[PDB]
Amino acid sequence: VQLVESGGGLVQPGGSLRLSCAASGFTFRNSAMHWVRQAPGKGLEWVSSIWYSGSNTYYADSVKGRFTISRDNSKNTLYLQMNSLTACDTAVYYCARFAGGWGAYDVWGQGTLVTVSSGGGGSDIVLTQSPATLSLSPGERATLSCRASQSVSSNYLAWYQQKPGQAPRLLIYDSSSRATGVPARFSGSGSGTDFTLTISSLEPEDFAVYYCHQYSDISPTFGQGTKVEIK
Amino acid sequence: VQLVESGGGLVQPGGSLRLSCAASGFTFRNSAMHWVRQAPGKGLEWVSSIWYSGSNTYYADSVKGRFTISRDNSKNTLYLQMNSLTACDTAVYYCARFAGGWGAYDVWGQGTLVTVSSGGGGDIVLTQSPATLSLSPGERATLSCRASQSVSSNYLAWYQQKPGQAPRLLIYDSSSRATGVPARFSGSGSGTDFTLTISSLEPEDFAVYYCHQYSDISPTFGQGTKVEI
Repeated sequence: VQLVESGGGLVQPGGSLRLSCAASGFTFRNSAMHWVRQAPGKGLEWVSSIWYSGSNTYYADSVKGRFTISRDNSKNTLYLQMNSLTACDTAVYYCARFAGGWGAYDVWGQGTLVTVSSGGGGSDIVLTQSPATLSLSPGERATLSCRASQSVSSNYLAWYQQKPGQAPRLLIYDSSSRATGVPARFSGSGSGTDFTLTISSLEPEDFAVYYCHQYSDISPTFGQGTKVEIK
Repeated sequence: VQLVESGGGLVQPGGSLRLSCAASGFTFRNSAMHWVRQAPGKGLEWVSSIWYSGSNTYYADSVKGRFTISRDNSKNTLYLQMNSLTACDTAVYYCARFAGGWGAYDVWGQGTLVTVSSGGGGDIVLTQSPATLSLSPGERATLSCRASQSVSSNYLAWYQQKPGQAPRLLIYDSSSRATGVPARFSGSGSGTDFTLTISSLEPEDFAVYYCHQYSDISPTFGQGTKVEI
């Protein structure tokens, strides 16, 4: 009693793959068959199901409208056609027989890794911001930090303010240049991998989420933000 | 000097939307124009860029091959064609002028929310606890799975997953111990509250354990409990 899985691999975004699952040791034509996936370091996630007949296909929202489940009962084979692949599809995909009240997922394929990426073997510049949250009162000085995983060419680092429900607003660019109209209490500094945004004296309108942003290469990245809230 | 955005909204998985961004107050035809997005509760993420004829358009892997950035310079308008949309595209999308060393993103559109979902206004959420268990051999492990709604027919299963292997069925129908599973594993519970007990732990029991409800047409899993020896 087994499910012999095949397919998968590393594919460019937008691409297509077909997974296969050849069944033996049970009455395939009498069995509902499902796909389940598991993103790296994450939990099991249902993907798709098909009735013994080939009718009544169902799909999780993560794949609906892009993936197609099908079966060939005369070949005891289940398929998952994956189209328009995107980075968030990256995961180990398992086929499974669904026995319902007579066994849940009682037969599993061994799984195959699908990775959707156009990336080289290197890594992007990761920006870490500290602290995650600042509880301050108006009048106090706030010092925000942005730490880059590697050096930032030309000091191409910018800071943005974002209030709830509003677009980001440029504060500082080139690590230290104040954007037009920005009050003088906003000052940025640093070079290389360590950068700092300073608000000399907080006003009530300064409470917001602040983002750092590096634009030194073709893969611009952002920090995850620092929230300045009233204490 | 402004960017006036349009489009967005709620769309079914696999569908398509076009966003647009109409610029005024600067020589748009020569500008480098980007799209940037923000998932709900998350941070900013660059999406796509386009600049003069003679340079490449660029896309992040999150959208490459599905989305198309374009411009109609005679209309001073930037576009984002979003095809085969998926749940992980849900986000507020901003257009922005990129000025590089002269200002990074110095002009932003006001943003528009794109939500990709087939759901109604209500899914059974399974919450496992503890997240982590550290025990020694011979001890007994008690694992818990709480459901946000009653699990019809007690159609609840438990799986064992060892590192790098496929899940293994332990328990189904809340208490049925699967063929070949040792009697020290036992499932109990009913309705919204289920328990997995593991007696006389072995080193081989080191694994992650997931619960699973299959009481409806939208099966869901718990996030798992890791038990180490």
